[PDB]
Amino acid sequence: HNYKSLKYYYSKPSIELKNLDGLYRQKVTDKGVYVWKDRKDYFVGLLGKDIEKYPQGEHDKQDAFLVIEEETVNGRQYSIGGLSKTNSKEFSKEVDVKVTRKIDSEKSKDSKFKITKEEISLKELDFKLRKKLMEEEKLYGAVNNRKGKIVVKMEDDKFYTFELTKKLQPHRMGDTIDGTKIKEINVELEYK
Amino acid sequence: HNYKSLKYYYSKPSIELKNLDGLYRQKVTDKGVYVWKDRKDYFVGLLGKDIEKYPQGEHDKQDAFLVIEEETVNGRQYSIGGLSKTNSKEFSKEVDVKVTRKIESSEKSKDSKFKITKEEISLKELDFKLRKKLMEEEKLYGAVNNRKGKIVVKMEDDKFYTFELTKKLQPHRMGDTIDGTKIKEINVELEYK
Ligand SMILES: [Cl-]
Repeated sequence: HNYKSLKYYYSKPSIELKNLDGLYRQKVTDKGVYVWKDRKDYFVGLLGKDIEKYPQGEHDKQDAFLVIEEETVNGRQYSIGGLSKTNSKEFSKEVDVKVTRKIDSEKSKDSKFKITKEEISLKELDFKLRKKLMEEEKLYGAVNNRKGKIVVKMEDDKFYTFELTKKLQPHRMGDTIDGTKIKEINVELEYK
Repeated sequence: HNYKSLKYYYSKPSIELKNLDGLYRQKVTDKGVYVWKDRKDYFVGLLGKDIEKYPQGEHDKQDAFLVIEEETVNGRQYSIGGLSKTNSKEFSKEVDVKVTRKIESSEKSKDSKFKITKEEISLKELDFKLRKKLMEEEKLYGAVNNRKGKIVVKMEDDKFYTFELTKKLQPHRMGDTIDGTKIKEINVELEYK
């Protein structure tokens, strides 16, 4: 069912690897990179426009946000996208999280969310915000708790949306945005 | 570099499995299905909307268009998308292929035929078979500059599907399918001499 796949995907643990010891694109014909830190290696899938940023060879000063998928790829644990430029300097910013709840009228309450990367993947935003919602707003706690959306709003009013009724598309996991320009996060939940 | 990867990728052999002996989705949490025919197994990734067509369990009356990627997945040869419902009966259709050359003005065109064997066909197959025709008949990826242009699959209702030749077909599109009986014409534009 749609519920089980959401619940058991977003309940998975995540690994934040800041400053990889390395990430390596072996072949121009493959769809991923070998990444490693502290003697732990993984294979990361490049299934969107992110493949264009990592040509054959090595690339340094990079971060990785991992969610270990069910597939074993090239003998390693696998994750899709979540790659980004490592911070140039220390950066930490708390943004407001407006959680509105349509029932039919509505109920809302504010919370905060800690941003720590200058350049951040949609994968990370998506996964961490859903986890926050699973823990605090009963997201995917019952078959009926799956409708709504997460909106990440920028200072120039551009925004990014995550539909809660389905998993973030793999081709969007490698997309990144300027963490320093995230203005606010608006969440709408359409369940009791 | 990009040119090299296009040549390499579209030079790969394809594998057409009509009426799979099996297609099994192991977990609702995974991103693919095990497929097999005539004692040969493979794992096919579901990285687009195609994932919604194969819930946990087994499925039959399916076809698979394979292109083996560099990645080994679950200890098997891996391909992305290319799944479709098998033909309900014998089906064939000859469709025109118009090839022009823009060098911004498209010159004289050469017309050829392309046979459609399936009722429901994946964008992966159309894309891969059509580029292989071009590599063989129009020097596609035969040199550094033979990579610009586009393949356009037009339907009866004027709606169309486009493949940019300067890059590989996006993985999230490989599993999308269209009605093979509704395919009207194939218009190709090559931006090189
Ligand atoms: Cl493997």
